[PDB]
Amino acid sequence: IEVLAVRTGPDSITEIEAYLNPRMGQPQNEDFYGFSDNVTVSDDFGSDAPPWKQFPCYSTARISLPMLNTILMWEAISCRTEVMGVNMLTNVHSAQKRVYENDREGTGIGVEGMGYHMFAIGGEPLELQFMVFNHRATYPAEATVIKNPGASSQVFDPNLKGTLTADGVFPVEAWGPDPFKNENTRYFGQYTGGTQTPPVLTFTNTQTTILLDENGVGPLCKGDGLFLSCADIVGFFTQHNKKMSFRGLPRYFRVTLRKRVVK
Amino acid sequence: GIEVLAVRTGPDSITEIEAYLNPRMGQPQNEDFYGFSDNVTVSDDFGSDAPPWKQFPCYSTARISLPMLNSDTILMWEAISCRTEVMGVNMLTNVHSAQKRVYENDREGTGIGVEGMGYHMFAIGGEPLELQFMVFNHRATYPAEATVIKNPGASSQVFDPNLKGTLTADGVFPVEAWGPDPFKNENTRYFGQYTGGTQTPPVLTFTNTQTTILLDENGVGPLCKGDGLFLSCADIVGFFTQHNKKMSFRGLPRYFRVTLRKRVVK
Amino acid sequence: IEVLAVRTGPDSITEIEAYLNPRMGQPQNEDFYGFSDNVTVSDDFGSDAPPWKQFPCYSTARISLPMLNQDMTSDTILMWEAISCRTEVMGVNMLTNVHSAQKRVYENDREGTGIGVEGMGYHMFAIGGEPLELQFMVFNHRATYPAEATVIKNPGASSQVFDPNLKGTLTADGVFPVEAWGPDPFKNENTRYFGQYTGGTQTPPVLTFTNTQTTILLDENGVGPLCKGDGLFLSCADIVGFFTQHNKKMSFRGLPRYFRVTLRKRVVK
Amino acid sequence: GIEVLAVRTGPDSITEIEAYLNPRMGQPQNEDFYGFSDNVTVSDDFGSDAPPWKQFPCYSTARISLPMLNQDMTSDTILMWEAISCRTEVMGVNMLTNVHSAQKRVYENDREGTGIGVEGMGYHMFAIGGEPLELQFMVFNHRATYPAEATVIKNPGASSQVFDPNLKGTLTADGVFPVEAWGPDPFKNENTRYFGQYTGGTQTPPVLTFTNTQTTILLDENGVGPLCKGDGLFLSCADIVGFFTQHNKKMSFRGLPRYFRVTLRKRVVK
Amino acid sequence: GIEVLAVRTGPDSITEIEAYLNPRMGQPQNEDFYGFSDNVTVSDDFGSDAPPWKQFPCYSTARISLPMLSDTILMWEAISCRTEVMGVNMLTNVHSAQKRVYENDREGTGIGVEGMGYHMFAIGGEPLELQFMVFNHRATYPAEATVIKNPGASSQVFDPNLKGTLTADGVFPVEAWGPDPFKNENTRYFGQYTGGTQTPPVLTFTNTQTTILLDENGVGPLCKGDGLFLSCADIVGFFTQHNKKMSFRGLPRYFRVTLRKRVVK
Repeated sequence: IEVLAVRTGPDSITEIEAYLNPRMGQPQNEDFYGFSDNVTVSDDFGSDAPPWKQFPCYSTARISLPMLNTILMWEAISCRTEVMGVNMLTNVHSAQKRVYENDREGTGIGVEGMGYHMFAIGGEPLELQFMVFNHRATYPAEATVIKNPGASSQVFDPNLKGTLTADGVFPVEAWGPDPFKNENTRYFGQYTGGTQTPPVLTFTNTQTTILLDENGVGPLCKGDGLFLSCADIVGFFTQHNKKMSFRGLPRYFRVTLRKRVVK
Repeated sequence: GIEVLAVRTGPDSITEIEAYLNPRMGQPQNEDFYGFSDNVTVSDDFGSDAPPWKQFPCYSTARISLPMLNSDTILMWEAISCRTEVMGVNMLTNVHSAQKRVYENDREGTGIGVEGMGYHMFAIGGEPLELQFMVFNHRATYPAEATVIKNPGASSQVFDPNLKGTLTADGVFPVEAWGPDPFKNENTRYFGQYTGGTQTPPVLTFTNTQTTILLDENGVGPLCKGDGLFLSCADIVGFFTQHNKKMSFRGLPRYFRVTLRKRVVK
Repeated sequence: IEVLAVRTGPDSITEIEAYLNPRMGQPQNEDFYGFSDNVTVSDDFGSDAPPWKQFPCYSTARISLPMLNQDMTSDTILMWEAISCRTEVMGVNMLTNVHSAQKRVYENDREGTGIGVEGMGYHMFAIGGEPLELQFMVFNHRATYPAEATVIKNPGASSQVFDPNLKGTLTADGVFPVEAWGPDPFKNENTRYFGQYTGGTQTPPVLTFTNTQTTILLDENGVGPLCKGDGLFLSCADIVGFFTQHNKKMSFRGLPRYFRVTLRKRVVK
Repeated sequence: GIEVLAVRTGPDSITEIEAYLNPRMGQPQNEDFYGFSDNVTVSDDFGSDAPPWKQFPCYSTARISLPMLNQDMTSDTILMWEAISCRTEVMGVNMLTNVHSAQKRVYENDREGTGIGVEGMGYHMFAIGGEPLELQFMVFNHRATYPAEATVIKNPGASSQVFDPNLKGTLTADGVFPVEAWGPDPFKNENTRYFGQYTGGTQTPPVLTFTNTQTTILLDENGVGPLCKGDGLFLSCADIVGFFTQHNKKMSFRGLPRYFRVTLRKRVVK
Repeated sequence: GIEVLAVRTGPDSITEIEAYLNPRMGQPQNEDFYGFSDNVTVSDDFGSDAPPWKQFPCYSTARISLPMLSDTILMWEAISCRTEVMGVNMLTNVHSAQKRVYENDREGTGIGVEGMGYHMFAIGGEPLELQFMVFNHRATYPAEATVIKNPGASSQVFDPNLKGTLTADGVFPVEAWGPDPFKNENTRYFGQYTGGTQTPPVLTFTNTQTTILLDENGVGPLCKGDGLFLSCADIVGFFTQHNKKMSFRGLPRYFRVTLRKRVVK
């Protein structure tokens, strides 16, 4: 896109607020919303078939911007974003394996293990690279993936591309952001592994991310659409009988946009 | 929000207040375990989960009265900067008071001390902290003494836009049930750190040399409605483990130093 | 103190160097200097009486600065003002010792290195023109501290959190328990303090040392600590961790602290 | 050393290249365990130590051909591609959220819990230069007999367990210089920038970040980037994420591919 | 000390040296365990504590001869440096004869090097000035080591009498000697320590990091007798055999110093 001047005047700036609820695998408006189902493990790579509801998927939404029509596009210049409900992890009473399980004593162990925190702000869908731990994993039909993807899918294969077009069906473990594309998206990711890792979460309303590139240009919203994506896996919930499910948290978006003149 | 005009300069245009918030870990004031929760019990499942009063921490808050003031134009107090410290970090050097020993089998070694989660949040606002209700388990039956949303529904396990409140009382809002609402709180600044686990090493810092600016992007700080400065916090430091392995929350008090100035407004 | 003009030039700046040895509890000029006695633990909060030598105390010293004033009746006087400092934990090298009478990594097999010094880190220093102002605060109020220690007696349940009546000044070396006193943020206008706690009984000590790092001691107005009666007050506590013997007994280990303070002459009322 | 003169400015004075290096963790490409090493085996003593090919990881490298700039290579001065900045990301971090693919479970005794996922050492290094990455030979155990497929210094002295000034190399091929045997040589590499992090442990959880907003400047203290000789940009990296642990407790290295974006400008020289 | 006047800015006014220090973990040069200590034994008590020679590491040091050089003399002033720990790559070895993760099932990778980091380096115009300090003042150090004999109880903390200078390579025990902060006016020094026996080692390497050696008066270490003085200790962690015997492993350090001609006195 050929980028001309920032068009100033009244109603040249707009703010949107939005939230993505996590898609950890268990369904909406049932007792385990925000959790996955209990994780099963295969005996080998050949027979690996992870059941639906046992693994997280990316959350995404298209935010409709004020109607506009050289033309004007909305340009996203800055954002605030927050993981919400971090306060809930101070819960060590709700059906958790205890610190001293043998002695039937102590607090629950809380949420612990893997953390995966990622968000993207763009003017088109987030662009994805298929990459999996085990290529022979058979994903369920509810999921969007590349079927029979081959051994090369265990690392970077330039043919195995996609775009984040549906909320709660692109498995986190089978798709990542594509650094060969996403010129019109900003993406940010942090992974900390383990199964006994303590989660580390910060929250403040005073931190701003600038979305402008090296040329001072932000994501440009094609079709007057602003695209938000995340995954916010906090760790595992561990029950008394040692069963383990993913726990995730919702994510808050504030985005500021100004009118940009473009060819 | 409020239409903000010029900063008023002149004699006694600046004020400084100091305050503290004692923690509300669960056990009463004036009794032997003030600073602690009662011993934490754990339900078998989500469906019969009733955390009794005193076994969980609540938020601390206080309204500080500012000097009285007063047209198309009134003055308000504008919080421009602050200092805050967790106080009593020093007491965690205690490894002799009735603790699980690091070699309990052998009855030897120091106490294990306070270990486990840290939840450290504070808020400085010109009105009560606006809260988002969110719980690990929506079927948790909270006790009569706590302020919660009743029958929250399954969507309270994540974000649900209907489930709001305001931190209007000390020692009664369960930390596990309420968080700062990022869709509101334009007139409050809040800051928060969580580190999880149960045997996690606690890490506290303290110094009288650190200032946090409260001014937003347009250099407007929180403006104190009705001449009130609203201070909120929670300062879970970790868990205390008795000899017989029962575990309780331990908290510490927070100090606040807030510098305010007169601002002209509609 | 009405603060006026700084003095400039070559004669206007002085450096003092000092050290504080740790007060971990075992007496100086004995085999266990640097250490506490082996820690014992109470059965409950009520019968808690931590014996002398089994817990650390603050280190403190008043340094006497050049007396600047020939006459102290004049309308103004020179005061020393601390503008910058360097501080190092000394003896970090010693913690590479994994041979000296330490529970071994595989003690069941009587094999492997000593586990070395692990556990609680507590490192704070204060530089001020007057004693460090303290807030009394204890884990358990019913702990009866030994006669050798300076504490608030029968402090009450409120002393387990913030009580505004329970105040103090660090007025002596090796007697104010770390576990009962911390710096009071409601005071210390004339003092700068910094601390960090890292707990957890298996936690590895993390220590850095360099002669290249300065800490500026000027406040928001450009004013350093003003040394009242020509006194520079240095305070610290450096609990490195715990020494674990073969019989699983455990004592605090401390390290000494180096201080370099740069002072200039400040005119005052 | 090259005698460097003025920088060219304006639209045509800039070029950008995107590239990737896939890991060389030991197992062959186009087979079921590409991205992994073979199950690791451990020797009884230093003397008999002989790591089977596929069981240890090797460096990745590629030469990027840049547009040829000079019509007459006999000129007083000529143009050179000068690398001024890069972005690099580890790709496929996402896949580490897999705890169902045949991993030792956290409660193995009870056939319960998730997998333990990838755990343990991280070795993350990247290098960018106008000529191949220059290497120092240094090994844990000098008596290690490396297989024919690998490039090593043979019968290295006991001196090769520390710094020996004679034991030099160049990263001249992909997937054959073993990470455990070669490292960047700080006595050389004037024309390359390299960056590396080692995090040990066997239960150490991996910590990776990914963003398209992070730029590394490659200019030196005099404002000079790597100058690309024969119009070649050399990219080198190792990205050992940690170990995969099967049910039967056998462990292999898991690797991830690296993305490179390099911004270059025209520099006058000679 | 030295009264320093101006910087002679001319041609061949700036020089550069590169050097390495190999580590002195205890095992001799030109034998199979170069880079390691011998297997560490532990005393039963403080009063019967004698670390056998080779079981503990010593400081590395060397003097670099600089190009050779009245009411004012010229001196070499060190202005900037680079240092890297080398051979971090070797720590990806988990196959060389070490305790396995699952020793009871004879399975898994070697546990690799774990435990304590002690990384320091000093750059100066004279030998590094040392403070004696020991965990146990009653430890009996072998004849090969340079220590203060019968140091007394105050050597367990700071005693202003217990001074030394790092005058030799591989004989000053790390656990006995530290950089003296009451001296080293003409030396810059830098240390980090992480303790423990199972600690995950953390090492970074790059050739893009410069340290500025100048003081608050923009004066660098001045090289007396045209000698540049390098010192370090680089303990990475502990190597564990199948039989649970442990030894220190160290790594060599790279130095690059830029010096300029200073007029003095």
